[PDB]
Amino acid sequence: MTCDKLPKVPVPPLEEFIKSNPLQFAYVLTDTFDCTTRVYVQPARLSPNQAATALDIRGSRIITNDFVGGPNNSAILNNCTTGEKATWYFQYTNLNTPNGSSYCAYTCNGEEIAEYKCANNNNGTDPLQKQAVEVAKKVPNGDKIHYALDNCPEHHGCFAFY
Amino acid sequence: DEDPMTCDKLPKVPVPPLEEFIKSNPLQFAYVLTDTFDCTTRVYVQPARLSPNQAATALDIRGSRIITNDFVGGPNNSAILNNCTTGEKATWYFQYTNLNTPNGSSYCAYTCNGEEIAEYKCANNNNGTDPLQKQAVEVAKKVPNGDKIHYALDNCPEHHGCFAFY
Amino acid sequence: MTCDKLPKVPVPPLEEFIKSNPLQFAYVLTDTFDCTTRVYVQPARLSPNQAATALDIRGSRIITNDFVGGPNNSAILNNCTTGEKATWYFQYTNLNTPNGSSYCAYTCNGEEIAEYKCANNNNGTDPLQKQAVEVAKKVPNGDKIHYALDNCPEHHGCFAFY
Amino acid sequence: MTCDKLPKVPVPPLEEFIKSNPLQFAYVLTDTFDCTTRVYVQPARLSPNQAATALDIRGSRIITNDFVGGPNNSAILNNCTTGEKATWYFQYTNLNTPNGSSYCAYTCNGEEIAEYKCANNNNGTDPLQKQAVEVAKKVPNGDKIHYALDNCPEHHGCFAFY
Ligand SMILES: [Cl-]
Ligand SMILES: [Cl-]
Ligand SMILES: [Cl-]
Ligand SMILES: [Cl-]
Repeated sequence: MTCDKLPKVPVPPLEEFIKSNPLQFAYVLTDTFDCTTRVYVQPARLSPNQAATALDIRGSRIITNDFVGGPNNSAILNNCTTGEKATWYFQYTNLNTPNGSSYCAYTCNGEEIAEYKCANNNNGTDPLQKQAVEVAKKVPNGDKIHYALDNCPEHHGCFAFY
Repeated sequence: DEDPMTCDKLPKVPVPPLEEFIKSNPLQFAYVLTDTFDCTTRVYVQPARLSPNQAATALDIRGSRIITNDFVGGPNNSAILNNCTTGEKATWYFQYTNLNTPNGSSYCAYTCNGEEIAEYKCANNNNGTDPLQKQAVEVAKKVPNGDKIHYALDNCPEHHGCFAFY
Repeated sequence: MTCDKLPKVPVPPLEEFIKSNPLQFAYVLTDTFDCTTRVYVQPARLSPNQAATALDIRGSRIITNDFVGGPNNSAILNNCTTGEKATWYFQYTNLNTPNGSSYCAYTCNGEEIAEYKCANNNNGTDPLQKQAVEVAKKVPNGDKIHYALDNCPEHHGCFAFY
Repeated sequence: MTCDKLPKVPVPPLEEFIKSNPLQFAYVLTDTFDCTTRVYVQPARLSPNQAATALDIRGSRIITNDFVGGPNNSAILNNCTTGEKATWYFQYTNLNTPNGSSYCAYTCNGEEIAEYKCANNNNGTDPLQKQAVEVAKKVPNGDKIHYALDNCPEHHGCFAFY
């Protein structure tokens, strides 16, 4: 299995992502996305380009990426701080079941996986997420994929932020 | 016919359903009290599915930094906030809300330290064109400590391809 | 004519200010000092620095700034809520004439005027006041200078406060 | 001893009050007057009734009452925001001694005390002030009279305002 050959399921409607908010990243590749909460945002009313925004929140720090649909079931991201672009895909999505939401998404460096994010709001109980991670961590560079929530900062009264 | 004179006497409109706020996402703060909230984008978040207390969350986003406060409804049309980093509480109210009109959304909210105003946030997604917002800001300025309320969106940092984040 | 080149008359002795109390601001730059009564206060008996205090009173709101003499006929202000300093000067003073008191004072942001206050206790009849306002209105930012006493709140039996 | 029988010393000339400015309230009855600085103002030049004004300043909030002399060594107050009147008296005054100023004033609800204000600019060292407070605390409702200056807000570089 190589990164270019991973499943590319259709990007669900944006409202399906918003109704999942907030999510946590159970498995990620790089350290950057440990202990992280995901919130999706609709394009602003006056947005010229109507891009959505993904928020990756880690304590008092935040990474932001606008995204739009692209070819081959892709999401095309723009880093709001750097203007760097990336092409992402969904390995699967399972949003808004009666047991909540999960998905796994990725971006490729050719055959190797550059970044991986599996999010949920059900504490990792979706059987699809288990299968998906097992598959992804056998692609080249997928050895780096790890459980992301092990030893996270203590909270001060909020459930999904710290 | 006279404007309220102290913070404790400001108007307290019913808190709209959360959905009305989420559908306004994202907003910008046009007027704030402390300069912590200059150049800031607001995003509202529903309670997590597994949340024990069903608190919503307000995100105050300024570049690569974020301030987070959980909130729930309280009596007298209050929102009770819990700072997620410190655990400090505050009782907030809405001076007015005007969400999802044909010209977009605006509101102004505040929290008092007795008769003074401790914090003030006026948000919108229509570049400050709601006439309610103009008159609300004038009123709030006149209460004790309200002279610090200022326009919050001058000279904000340049963007790298996103409209509402930087 | 720019703000840095406006006149700087000697700050009168504090007693002359206190004898003028209370004043109203007839012309100001920002909206903050609309419908406002000025009262000057001597340093507290126990004050270590012996700063005087200017009180700006608008209904139930009070803004307070300690001040002392500085170089070049300046008054150095300390906002009592924030510890922020500002350097002020008098364009002119005309205190305790047989027709009462007036003055115009200002603070600069380099060449533009950041704030302007013209006070009196004679309903704006001092001819010096008219000429000072006409000059200040011509400095950069001075177009915002405006008459400050239109449509002020109704009173409940006191003359200078509401 | 009831409120109606408390001493009524002559109201000193206004200039004595102004020379005492600013004062702090060390003892009060209602907690409105905690952490409060008092400033006296002469009548506005143009005022038709020539009423003086008492300012009660607590941080950024100000209460204002015009006042004139009435019979039996009374001062008749007019709340500038609500138009409400009240007859006040001085239990004693001791202004502008070589150890500074102190006074205690009150207003009655028949035989009970409705409000009490003991002011000074010397941190409570006037022996008259101790005796006066003792006496007032024993009239009906005087049990509410408390020390007004515990745990007041921290300052930002001004001595008498915050
Ligand atoms: Cl993702
Ligand atoms: Cl808010
Ligand atoms: Cl001034
Ligand atoms: Cl008094």
